[PDB]
Amino acid sequence: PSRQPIPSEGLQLHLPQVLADAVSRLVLGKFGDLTDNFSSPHARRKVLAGVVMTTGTDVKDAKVISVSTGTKCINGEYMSDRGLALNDCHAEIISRRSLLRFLYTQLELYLNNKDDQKRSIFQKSERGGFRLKENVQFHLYISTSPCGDARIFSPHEPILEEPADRHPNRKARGQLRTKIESGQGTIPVRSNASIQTWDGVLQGERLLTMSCSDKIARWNVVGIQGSLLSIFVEPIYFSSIILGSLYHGDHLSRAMYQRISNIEDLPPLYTLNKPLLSGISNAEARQPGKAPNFSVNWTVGDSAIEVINATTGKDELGRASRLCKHALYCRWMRVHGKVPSHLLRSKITKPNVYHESKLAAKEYQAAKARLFTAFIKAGLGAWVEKPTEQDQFSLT
Amino acid sequence: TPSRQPIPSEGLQLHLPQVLADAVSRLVLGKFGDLTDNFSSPHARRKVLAGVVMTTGTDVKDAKVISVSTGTKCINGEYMSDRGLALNDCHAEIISRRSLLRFLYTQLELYLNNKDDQKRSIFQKSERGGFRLKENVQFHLYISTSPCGDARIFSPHEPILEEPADRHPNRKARGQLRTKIESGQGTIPVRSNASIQTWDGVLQGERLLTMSCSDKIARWNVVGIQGSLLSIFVEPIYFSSIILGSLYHGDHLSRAMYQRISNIEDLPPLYTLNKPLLSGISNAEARQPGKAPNFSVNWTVGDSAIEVINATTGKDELGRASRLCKHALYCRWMRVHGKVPSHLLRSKITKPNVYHESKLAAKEYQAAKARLFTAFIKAGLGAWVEKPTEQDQFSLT
RNA sequence: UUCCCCACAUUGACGUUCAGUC
RNA sequence: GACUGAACGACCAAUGUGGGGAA
Ligand SMILES: O=P(O)(O)O[C@H]1[C@H](OP(=O)(O)O)[C@@H](OP(=O)(O)O)[C@H](OP(=O)(O)O)[C@@H](OP(=O)(O)O)[C@H]1OP(=O)(O)O
Ligand SMILES: O=P(O)(O)O[C@H]1[C@H](OP(=O)(O)O)[C@@H](OP(=O)(O)O)[C@H](OP(=O)(O)O)[C@@H](OP(=O)(O)O)[C@H]1OP(=O)(O)O
Ligand SMILES: [Zn+2]
Ligand SMILES: [Zn+2]
Repeated sequence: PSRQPIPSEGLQLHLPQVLADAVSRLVLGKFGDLTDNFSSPHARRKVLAGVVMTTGTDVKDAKVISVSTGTKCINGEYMSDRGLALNDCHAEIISRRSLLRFLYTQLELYLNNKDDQKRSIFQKSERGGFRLKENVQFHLYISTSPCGDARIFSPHEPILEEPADRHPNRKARGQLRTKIESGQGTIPVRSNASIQTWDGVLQGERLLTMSCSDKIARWNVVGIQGSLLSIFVEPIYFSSIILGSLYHGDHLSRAMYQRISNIEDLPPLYTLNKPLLSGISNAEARQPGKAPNFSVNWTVGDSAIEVINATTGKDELGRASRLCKHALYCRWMRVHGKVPSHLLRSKITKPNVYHESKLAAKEYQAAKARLFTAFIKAGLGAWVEKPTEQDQFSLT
Repeated sequence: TPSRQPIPSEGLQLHLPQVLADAVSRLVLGKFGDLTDNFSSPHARRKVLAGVVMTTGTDVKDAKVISVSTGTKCINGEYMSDRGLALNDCHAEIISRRSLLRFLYTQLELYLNNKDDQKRSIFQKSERGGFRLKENVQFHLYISTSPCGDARIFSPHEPILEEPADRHPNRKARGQLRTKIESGQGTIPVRSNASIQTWDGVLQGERLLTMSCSDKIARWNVVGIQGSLLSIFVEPIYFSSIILGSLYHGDHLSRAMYQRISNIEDLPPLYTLNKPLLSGISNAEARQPGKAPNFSVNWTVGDSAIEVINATTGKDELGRASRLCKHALYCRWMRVHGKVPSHLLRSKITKPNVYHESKLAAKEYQAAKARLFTAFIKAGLGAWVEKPTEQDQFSLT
């Protein structure tokens, strides 16, 4: 029972397993195109992730939106106060950032001219700002379970038709967990209950990053688009989360939403999203060898992939990623300049430092707070954020 | 690399910057080694190491390690002492200064002991009243990493591009005052909408705010390292040098140690904005991420062993007061006051009963302090945070 | 079921040795 | 020097399992 697909909503649009297999084959295949049939220098990977867009039932209308690899987070010495480094390079995190690039591209496409508006996935909303066209869905693929609550118990593959977790009620279950710098495992936040400081980390206090389980759960409440895009667009959710290996429905469902089913008072258009969960027909084999210190990314449209040093958050020549805070802020700023002010979902005007700009997304910020309270009241710990200095920068 | 180069002193340049730096770093680490059975001890475990070195002449081998300390943590608010028996801040550099205070009290006892010891003492009678250092004696601070607070707020693997000379096309402010946030070896900015701390409030569980080391060291670079109480016997004393084992950036460090309050005005006689030598060392320590020891170690020259304090409680593992707490220092001070004839006092306290009143007798020190606070406010850098007054209402015996 | 103790395992950094590539 | 692999050692603070116990 445990190695079984957990279906989505109350009216079924795709066959669960056909969709699962499809997005798996497509992400894996596109990675193949990008790496000269896995022969490339950076074709080496431990964890692969990607996003697939569907526009209709025609399962051959699927598009690979983004592809990524990576299993590491930035080293503490390398945090950037100018927002030029990538803090978390676990593949699925990277694949969502690549999807952000795609969304900015689509909005820009809409605003470009009238003949392009038909081709863009967005349309004007009656409520102000933009919304996805009626048929458009995104699906997340990870070649393995996201670290934290979905993966920490049962690191192995289930013997199939094996009942769920024998110890479903431990205090440990559902607990928020952090990747800890220079240590393995993912650890409860309740043990590290103080806030992180810039000068604390720089000195040697271990930098904590929220686990991928926790981050995806968050996506299943505030959306995948993030604060900045939420000023233009309505919340966007993944319709499916597909795992190429290590799929445990009990653990995955608990981790992705069920543990915070006590969430209340979400602002309009926000909700606790319960996407299709599924493993695939033929689970991926363990990728042999040492895990690469690099992390690869690609967004549809791009000529090349980009290779980032996960340790440093930058590329081999020390240049900023096209996925860093600063690049995203630049994209956001250009769109912001091209969007008529009667078309903003939030028209509160703030100074042009990153953190202030995110705060302009009042409703998103409120959803985020509902989320945190959900985890706390469910006894699952307080969210751990980056030191506040992280986001105080402007575009020079 | 412009960033990794020494900032020469505005004081007396007696030694060359890099030989001096290498010297005190090597001496403090070596003495810590002596004190910990060659680093094999349990109390050799540390995150930040600090110490003070004294020099007496041009010959850089006349240097003596005055004090050594470790620690990166501060008292938990719930555990404060109303009789002053607990150490509020056990960050290494804070501790090193307090240890140096013990040394100074010893040196006054030395001068006053008899006439033949006066030649051996670092002090001499001052023409202006009270005591002053001999003509050549300097103190140098060593911290194995840049002090928390403003000195550490930067990306060490990114180039410096902080302030242009023409007015920020955006806006100020580098250099904001910062507080140690309880249960942390870290620091956050002081709120502009600043509420003051209360004793029965903090004791209940509310935030204890302790000023960052960057801010305290700046304060030492204006009011001196001796504090209010000693300034009653002695003239203000300053660090001639600040040497860093890591995270050394001349720009940021020069800002934090003095440059950010260069607008200070009306200081009393003998006080000044001290701009000591700033320097990194030749082989810098690497960042060791990992758990921080919960204890803080201290030693002052003359002492047999080190003393080990629980930083959370401010006392040692068996709950005894430190030799560095308010009450201990007040004890030493009172002894000196008893050995000192009253015509030899720099300021006039007559019947010293409670700690705070005794600190207030240091009129000039207090005025310097006020100028400092004002310097920070008018520079747009926030208001200083003081402890509630109940902290200092205690007496001896 | 849950927790305790004990023991055995599992899951990002460090060092050493060896071989490559620019 | 940077990057990169294979073998070996020693950490990391969580999690699993077992025997023994408790509510
Ligand atoms: O999950 P990641 O892709 O690593 O990035 C997120 C993202 O930051 P950026 O998009 O600015 O890089 C979140 O931003 P939102 O779009 O959700 O607002 C931010 O959350 P806050 O804005 O609430 O800080 C969060 O940072 P935090 O650690 O504070 O949650 C941070 O993740 P990392 O800091 O772990 O990269
Ligand atoms: O070594 P520190 O931890 O920085 O101690 C100082 C020191 O107090 P003690 O010498 O009594 O330990 C200051 O006293 P002065 O010697 O400069 O007088 C005092 O400042 P005031 O007594 O002038 O107020 C200040 O306390 P505050 O919090 O009020 O600044 C306090 O720092 P901590 O409170 O951080 O220990
Ligand atoms: Zn992960
Ligand atoms: Zn400090």
